[PDB]
Amino acid sequence: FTLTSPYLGTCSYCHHTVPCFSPVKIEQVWDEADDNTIRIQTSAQFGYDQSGAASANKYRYMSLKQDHTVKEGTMDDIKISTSGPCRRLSYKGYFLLAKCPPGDSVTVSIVSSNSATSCTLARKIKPKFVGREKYDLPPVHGKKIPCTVYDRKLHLPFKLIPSTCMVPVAHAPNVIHGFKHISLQLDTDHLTLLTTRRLGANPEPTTEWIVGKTVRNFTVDRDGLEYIWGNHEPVRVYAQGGYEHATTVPNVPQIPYKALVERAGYAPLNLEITVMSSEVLPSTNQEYITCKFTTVVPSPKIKCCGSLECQPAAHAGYTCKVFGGVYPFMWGGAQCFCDSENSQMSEAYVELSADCASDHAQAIKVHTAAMKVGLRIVYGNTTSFLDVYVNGVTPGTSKDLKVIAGPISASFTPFDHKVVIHRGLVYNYDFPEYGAMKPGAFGDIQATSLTSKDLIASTDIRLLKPSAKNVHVPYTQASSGFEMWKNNSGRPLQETAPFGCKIAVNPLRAVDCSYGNIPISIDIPNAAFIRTSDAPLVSTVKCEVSECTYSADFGGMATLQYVSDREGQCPVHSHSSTATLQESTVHVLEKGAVTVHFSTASPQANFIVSLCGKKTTCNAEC
Amino acid sequence: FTLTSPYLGTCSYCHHTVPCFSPVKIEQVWDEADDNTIRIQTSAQFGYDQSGAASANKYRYMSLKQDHTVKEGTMDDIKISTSGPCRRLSYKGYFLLAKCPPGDSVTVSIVSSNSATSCTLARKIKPKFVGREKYDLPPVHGKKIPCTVYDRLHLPFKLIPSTCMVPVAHAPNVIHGFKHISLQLDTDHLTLLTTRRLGANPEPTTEWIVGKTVRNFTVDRDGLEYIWGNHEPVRVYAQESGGYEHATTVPNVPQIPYKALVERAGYAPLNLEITVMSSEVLPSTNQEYITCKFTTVVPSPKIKCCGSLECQPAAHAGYTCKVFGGVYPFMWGGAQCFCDSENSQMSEAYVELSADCASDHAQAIKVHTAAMKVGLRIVYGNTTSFLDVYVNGVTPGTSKDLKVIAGPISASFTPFDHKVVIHRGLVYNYDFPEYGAMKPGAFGDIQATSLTSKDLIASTDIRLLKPSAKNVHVPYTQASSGFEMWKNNSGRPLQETAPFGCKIAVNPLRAVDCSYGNIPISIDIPNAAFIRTSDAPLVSTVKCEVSECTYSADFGGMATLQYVSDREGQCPVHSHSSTATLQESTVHVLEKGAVTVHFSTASPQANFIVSLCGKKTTCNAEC
Amino acid sequence: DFTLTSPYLGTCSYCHHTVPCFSPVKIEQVWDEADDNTIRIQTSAQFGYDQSGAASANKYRYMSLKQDHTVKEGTMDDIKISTSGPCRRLSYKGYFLLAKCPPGDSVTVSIVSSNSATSCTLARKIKPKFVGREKYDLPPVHGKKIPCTVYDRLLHLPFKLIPSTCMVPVAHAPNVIHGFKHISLQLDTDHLTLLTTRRLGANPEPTTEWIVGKTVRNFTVDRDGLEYIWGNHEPVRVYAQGYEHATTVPNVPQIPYKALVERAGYAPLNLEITVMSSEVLPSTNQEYITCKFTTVVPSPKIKCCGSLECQPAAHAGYTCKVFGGVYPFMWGGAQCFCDSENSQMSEAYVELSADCASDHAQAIKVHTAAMKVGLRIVYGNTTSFLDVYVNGVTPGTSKDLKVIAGPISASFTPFDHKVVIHRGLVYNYDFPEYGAMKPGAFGDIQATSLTSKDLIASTDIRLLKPSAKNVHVPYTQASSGFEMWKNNSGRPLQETAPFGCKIAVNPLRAVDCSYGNIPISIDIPNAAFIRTSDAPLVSTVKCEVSECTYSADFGGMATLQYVSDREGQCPVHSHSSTATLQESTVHVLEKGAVTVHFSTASPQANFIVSLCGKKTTCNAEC
Ligand SMILES: *[C@@H]1O[C@H](CO)[C@@H](O[C@@H]2O[C@H](CO)[C@@H](O[C@@H]3O[C@H](CO)[C@@H](O)[C@H](O[C@H]4O[C@H](CO)[C@@H](O)[C@H](O)[C@@H]4O)[C@@H]3O)[C@H](O)[C@H]2NC(C)=O)[C@H](O)[C@H]1NC(C)=O
Ligand SMILES: *[C@@H]1O[C@H](CO)[C@@H](O[C@@H]2O[C@H](CO)[C@@H](O[C@@H]3O[C@H](CO)[C@@H](O)[C@H](O[C@H]4O[C@H](CO)[C@@H](O)[C@H](O)[C@@H]4O)[C@@H]3O)[C@H](O)[C@H]2NC(C)=O)[C@H](O)[C@H]1NC(C)=O
Ligand SMILES: *[C@@H]1O[C@H](CO)[C@@H](O[C@@H]2O[C@H](CO)[C@@H](O[C@@H]3O[C@H](CO)[C@@H](O)[C@H](O[C@H]4O[C@H](CO)[C@@H](O)[C@H](O)[C@@H]4O)[C@@H]3O)[C@H](O)[C@H]2NC(C)=O)[C@H](O)[C@H]1NC(C)=O
Repeated sequence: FTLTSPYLGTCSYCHHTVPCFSPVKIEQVWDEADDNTIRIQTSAQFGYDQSGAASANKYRYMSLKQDHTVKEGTMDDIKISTSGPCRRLSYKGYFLLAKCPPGDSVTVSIVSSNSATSCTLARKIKPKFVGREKYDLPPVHGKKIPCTVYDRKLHLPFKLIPSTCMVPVAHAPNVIHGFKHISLQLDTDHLTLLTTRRLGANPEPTTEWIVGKTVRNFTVDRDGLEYIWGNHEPVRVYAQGGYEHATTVPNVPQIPYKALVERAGYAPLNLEITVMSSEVLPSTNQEYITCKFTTVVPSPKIKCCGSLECQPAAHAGYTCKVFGGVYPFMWGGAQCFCDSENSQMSEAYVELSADCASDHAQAIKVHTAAMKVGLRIVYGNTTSFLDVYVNGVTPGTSKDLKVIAGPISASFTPFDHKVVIHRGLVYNYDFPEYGAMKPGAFGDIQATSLTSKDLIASTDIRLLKPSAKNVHVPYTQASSGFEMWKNNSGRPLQETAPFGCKIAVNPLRAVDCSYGNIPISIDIPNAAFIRTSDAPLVSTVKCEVSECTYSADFGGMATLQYVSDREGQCPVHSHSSTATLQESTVHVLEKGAVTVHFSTASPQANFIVSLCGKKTTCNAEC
Repeated sequence: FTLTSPYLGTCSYCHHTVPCFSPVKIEQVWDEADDNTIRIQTSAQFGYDQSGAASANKYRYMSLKQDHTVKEGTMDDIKISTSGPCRRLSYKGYFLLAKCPPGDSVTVSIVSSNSATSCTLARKIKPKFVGREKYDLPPVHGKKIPCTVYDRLHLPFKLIPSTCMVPVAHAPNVIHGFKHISLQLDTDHLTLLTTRRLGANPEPTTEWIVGKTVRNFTVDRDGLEYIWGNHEPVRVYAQESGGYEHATTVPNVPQIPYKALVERAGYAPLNLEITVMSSEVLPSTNQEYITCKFTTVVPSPKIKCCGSLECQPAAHAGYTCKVFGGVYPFMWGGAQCFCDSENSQMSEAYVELSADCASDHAQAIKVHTAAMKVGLRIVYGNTTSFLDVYVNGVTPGTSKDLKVIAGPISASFTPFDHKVVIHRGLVYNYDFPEYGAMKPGAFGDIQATSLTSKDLIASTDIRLLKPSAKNVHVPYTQASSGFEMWKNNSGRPLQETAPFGCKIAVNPLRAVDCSYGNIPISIDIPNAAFIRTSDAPLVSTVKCEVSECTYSADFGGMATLQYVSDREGQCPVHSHSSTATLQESTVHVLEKGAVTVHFSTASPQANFIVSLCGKKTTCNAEC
Repeated sequence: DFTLTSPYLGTCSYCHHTVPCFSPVKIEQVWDEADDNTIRIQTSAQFGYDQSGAASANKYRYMSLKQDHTVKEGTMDDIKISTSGPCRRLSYKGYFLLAKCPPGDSVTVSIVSSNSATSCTLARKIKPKFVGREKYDLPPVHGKKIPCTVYDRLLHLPFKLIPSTCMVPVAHAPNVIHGFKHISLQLDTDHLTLLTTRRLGANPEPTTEWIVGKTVRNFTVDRDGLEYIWGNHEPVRVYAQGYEHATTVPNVPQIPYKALVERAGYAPLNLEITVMSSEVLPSTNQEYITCKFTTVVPSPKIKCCGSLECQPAAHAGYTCKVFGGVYPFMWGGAQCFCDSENSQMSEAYVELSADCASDHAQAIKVHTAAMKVGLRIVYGNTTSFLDVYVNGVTPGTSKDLKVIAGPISASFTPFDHKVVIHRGLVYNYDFPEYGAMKPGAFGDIQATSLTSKDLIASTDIRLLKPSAKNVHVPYTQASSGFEMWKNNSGRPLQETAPFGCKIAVNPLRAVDCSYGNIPISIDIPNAAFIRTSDAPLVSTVKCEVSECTYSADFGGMATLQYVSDREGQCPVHSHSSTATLQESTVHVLEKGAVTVHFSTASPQANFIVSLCGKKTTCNAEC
């Protein structure tokens, strides 16, 4: 049941372009959803009849006159419109919520029994589509995406919850790989965004929106390159104690490093290290929050026949101005007796939007990091895995294996000293220092958090001398530095990052970057080394290559003839980077024939392959 | 009467943005007319009451519930809308047909007694205007033009060709000058202005104009054609602003007569004027295929509860399948199956021709070198005859009394390329792909030797998608309609770009009235029309005087010939130098000794040898 | 009152079905001329009356669906207008409607009574109209009042076009930043605002642009300053920080000229002249009027079975054409008897628009002027003020002071030989001579005045052969040279004028220009001169400067020590333009200390200051 009733309010357009004094007065409106939905705040009550009752399909309002006659109608005859039809969804007493089309103004009206009152407001709605694909209607088809939308004194509206919206998915580009080449034959019914970046050091990121039919070649710098195409998923294409051991493993996810542990008298050791995962975790000093502010304008304090010298009332984005000789004796809006001895004090400030919480950003300094690594090492018959911070000190407390990953070979970061985080998205942005705010620009208003912890704003509010027909406090103001930065935020770092880094946000991090080499010291338990205790003596090895392909995954095929005393298990490895073997161990029999697969990227290569203790040389054309 | 009833169908937007399961479900829509009209295919029946009867103003539909209650209403309360009003025209049982405005989506709804159901579809309509003049409404005024439009298996409103009213633009105030044409233009709306030179190199030039501008164009001496907004195509030039076998060479240029003198020993010179009345350049046409807007058919997916479904190449149209595993769960979630990760759906779909492929298609066509006929009109003495003749050193124009053979043209030239497309009446030089070598979304995406679907082979980059498990719905992307795409990007027709002022024509593919090079011609004139020195008046002592003259006019020349003749007769007057030509070829010689003749030139101080009967002289003047 | 005429039926081209019909509510004309976004519609149906011509505030009447002359009636309740959206009427005037409509592609008037729906629609194009220099889609509740014209709401029977006041919005005051010969203009507008500028010097290099959202806009400041209008704000400008006597005063409003009258034996005289106001009044020969013409098309005179050789009927913009073989028999063409022996004469002409009077322009030659001046001269204890024409002759008949202002130093005018005046606005425009009209260009139609004093038009009307299904006379025509010039009139002279002139219009004039110097001869009444009759000798003056600021209003501060015999009153003045004194007289005491304020625009200046008879030199750094 209700404790308050529908009121009447001054409107500027009422079925006749002339300003009136009707119910259904529009006070505010919210256009913040990713969804194409709207929240309207009117002066009329819905859901109630004559009293504050429970009529699912009834509203009530003030009278055409002013007799305090709160007559009622059926929620059936209340319709919204902007520049076309509008279909409501929910009624919340004083509030409406609908999906409307263009967005030049908003008109709420009653079309009951011939009597037609309608207030309309001069607010501008814009076409909203969330995806990287332009749509005018959520597809029956397509993907589910993170978005926010409206549900279906203070807190009484339809709150802004995050949820899922259906974006369409674009018509997979017919791709054509070539010599360091990718033409991308594209054919979209609609406007799709096409992003790219190299996975090398210099990514030369490249965004564009495409429509209809074109082709789009891109170089492939040998390091490959990622391309997102219209809220598809981001495919990327390429160009086709114990013994302490010190190596240097290149920092590149998923690519195993084969090496040979050489110890006197002992038999060479199976060693493959795979940097399963890298993270670059930098230290984050959150500076402030920021969002769409709201401007509050309290009824002006007017003093009939005196001076009103306004006083600095320290808070939010406060501003006053003292205006003299305001209203003349008779009406002009008020009941003041003197003419040129009047004064009004215009005061107004800013707060956070009712929805600041659901859509804000995070000013954040970022100083140099640390980097963990998911190392997976295999030695002989056992494979183990430890995480390790990359500095000359902290050992990866793997129980059976003590590893320390030396200082990375080149300090590199995707981030700048200063960073903004919007949603899951981080941008390198030189946001102003807390308290050094410029208006209409990003960070126009600031706050250490959402709980309005000392919010300091600068929104260039400008109070205007009010004319004398009504008590209305006028003012201009700057634009919303947030919204303005939003419509002009770049393509995220997750899409521009200089090394194929996969920027992640809660911990700010650069997942799976690829650059430089990592020194690594491994303490292998003596308990897994075999000392010349392979009964087979091995002698007279030679190398023959059966087949070969140039620059493939594993197109190499070579065989090794020899003579061994008995049976055992040899570790095979190449002592020249011009080639690498697919396997690191081989079951040597007495037959004297060992087939091994390898990979290269040359026409006529020369590499020294090594069985157990012996070494040879191989050759072939690819 | 009807044998089938209104059904219910899943929609994606129903008065509340939420997808529903309502009647009035929109299944397809057609946006192909040149007219601004639309064909809609709904789930509800119109024209019938409770049963399949004859209610001119009644429809029926399924219920709000599902009781198979087929309740009825009045065709009065069914309204269409897209982004504004829409006015229907006809009801065809399941079908609607209206004219609608913008074209972002389509919404069919019932606004009866407070209960409001409405399905709406995410289709995009575009502003259609047929003419070369932009209009938003057919004028009360203006021209009638060829267009296609909807009438008012096969049950819809068919697509017939007919006539549409385009507006005609405000005649440009033209100003001729020295090799010059400024075109002062002033249009209320968007009009297309085309041009091309009539010479060898036409440098064609299209532009759409609005409001007020000027547009000069050179005039290369060969003149030039300009169409201006579905006006008719005026063009402007640069003047001020057996028997005896005779061998000449007539320039190939329509309507311009060739005066010559037959000189035979002892015989009296002969009246000879040849007018190439008409030329045609008829090249051999190998139609390759048809092409048009395809339609994609998606048959209900065959799902096998708890097994593998390895799909098989079912050879036809543009067929494609894909086998999707671990599709749906148990009971409700996905089609009444019982296993979870032991499921499989086969997504299959193909393409056909549009219901309207026939009314709007194109014709892939190779064009190898031609033959050219000519409408020759020859006059000799008192008789004028006319024969058609192929232009090769052989085939004689079987005119009964006159045997003509037109030698091989002086320069093989064609307006066409080895490969050509013909859309409506319009031909474009376009390198369409070979039959069976189709690229998708590009022209010729789908092919067919004819409209009777004679082995249609398509490539439309269809891509099947793994269906999610809340409904049995087979998803897929696809390429764009290579036809429509080529349509929105067909150039300006050849009829408007042709390099010699050719008037490209289509049913026989032909280049009417081109103008280039000279035509050798051998004429066998019947001896029976030659006069041998049998003009009694002896003619002697001719001289030439020019009274007036204008330079480069139609016939501004005026000269007189004094002489002395024995008696009366009829002389043939002709000029033995191309620097000038006479308007008349015969003259009634009297004894007076004074003959006035009109001539035309294009020089200041010309020198030409005029010839009466047998005598010859020289004339002079400044123009 | 009551009516004497009834609703008729007319051929329409679109009637609820795209097919042309023969319905009531036939739209005959429409008016789209207001600055307001309002429309005047002329239909075939009568409003305000029932069955007879009575007084039904809410009733209309019309012809029948059939043709029985049955003039049935409805309620003015069910008649609605639309163009491409809703339309709300305002007034009913018998045959006329008047509404505010949105886009403007066509116009549709219809009746939606009891299921029977007739609607005629017309192919006219309405355009978005906003009057201000600020783009708006709705008059603000806020903002300024501006001159505009609009249709009333209370031959001659329509809703007339009266000039009045329209509310334009006022833009968000630019945050301005002054610098070294510099003005950056930080701008932030919700909407499209016009930003004009011009230098106040000789060469103004005027610069218009429309801005939106947020930018910055620097402008040089040429030492002469410069005016900037910003979006129907007011146009701020910023700068760079008896005895006959013959002087030459610089022509510059409000800046006083201090001088010393030196006469033998007499004591120097207080002389300050302020050119309070200047006017440049040139001679105006109005040539013609011009405006939106209207084309009249009288029913064609057709002669059944004969030739109709049309005759030059001398008037307005007359044109005829004789068309032969028009209509076959009856319903072969227009009811007649012969087929190819028919002839129609198509005639049509132009008039002035019903509203030509409220919105026209004025072709006007302008030959060289005269210039008056508001001179305010002060001599000793008395200050007087005379106006004076600036030529070597006419004396300013001030009673006690005879002044003659010599011929100005440089003949300069803001205007060209030929000028157009639209509203209050004058543009330099080479309009064609009377009778030398080109069509669609400005001055397409002409008239010595509004009373249609011999109006001569050239509107390229082109008659077309009418097709034979109806008697309808077709024709093309050129565009409205007026309207065309309107949409393409430049920025007014009031905004481009080369010397900071304030162009004014009724008398055509150039208010308060600033250029060159004015010679002036003054006849000062001997009766105000003091001859060495001040009791003090003055001797030994020196100059000391206390403080100084460079290029300020009056930042200079100097003191003068000396020795005087007695008390008196000295005239202080600077004998070098490098500096000027704020005061011209000083009360000399015996103390020997005189403090004076001065102004300069230099770092280390050198000027010769002069007391009574003595002279010195001053110095300081600023
Ligand atoms: C983007 O890169 C793509 C992928 O390479 C590229 O596609 C290919 O371009 C080449 C350039 O012609 C084409 O190769 C041709 O094969 C066709 C027949 O299909 C021919 O017409 C060509 O012959 C010419 O080119 C030869 C090599 O220069 C010459 O030696 C010869 O004399 C001819 O001039 C040629 O062999 C290939 O067809 C395309 N593939 C397609 C259809 O995309 C594409 O060109 C690049 N696109 C852009 C916009 O950069
Ligand atoms: C294209 O279309 C037309 C066709 O020519 C053309 O119209 C006229 O062209 C000429 C040249 O542009 C213009 O003639 C001029 O008229 C003025 C003013 O009345 C003259 O006195 C001009 O100057 C003469 O003397 C001057 C100094 O000696 C020289 O400037 C000049 O060489 C002359 O000797 C001059 O003769 C005429 O203005 C237009 N008239 C129109 C527009 O109807 C038009 O200008 C061409 N425009 C384009 C877009 O090419
Ligand atoms: C329009 O003109 C305005 C007014 O000149 C101009 O204003 C800009 O103001 C900003 C903010 O002050 C200037 O940005 C910098 O501000 C700092 C400290 O606040 C300066 O001292 C900067 O220069 C430093 O760095 C430069 C490289 O080391 C050196 O040039 C300098 O010696 C300093 O080390 C700098 O001024 C900005 O420079 C001015 N702009 C100037 C002066 O041109 C505004 O930029 C102008 N806008 C446009 C669009 O032209």
